[PDB]
Amino acid sequence: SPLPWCPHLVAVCPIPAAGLDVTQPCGDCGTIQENWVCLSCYQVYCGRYINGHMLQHHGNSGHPLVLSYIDLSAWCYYCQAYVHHQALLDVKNIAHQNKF
Ligand SMILES: COc1nc2ccccc2nc1CCC(=O)O
Ligand SMILES: [Zn+2]
Ligand SMILES: [Zn+2]
Ligand SMILES: [Zn+2]
Repeated sequence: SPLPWCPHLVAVCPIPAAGLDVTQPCGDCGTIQENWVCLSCYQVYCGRYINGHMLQHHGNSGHPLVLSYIDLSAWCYYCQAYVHHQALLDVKNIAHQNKF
């Protein structure tokens, strides 16, 4: 199971009123594959198995927590773990409505 809390949930920012687009491509390479959205600034970048742009974004922003547009899991780069908590329910559900 994921961690039930982490000390970076404080950095999760309010969801844009535009909502989320789970088909949004990577902001850097344009791939449609394995994208994640950053839960601090809501930019979308690809996962480590494509071109690793979300990991790069973490490195040059320090933003902690990212949501997968594949399965709606949330990863913390600092804790190196999946996290789930009530603070993540609204953004997961917006993503779920857009995806399914
Ligand atoms: C299981 O998810 C990850 N494990 C990682 C391990 C080491 C380094 C980065 C990692 N990033 C993710 C998920 C987000 C991503 O793919 O960028
Ligand atoms: Zn990319
Ligand atoms: Zn960010
Ligand atoms: Zn964390």
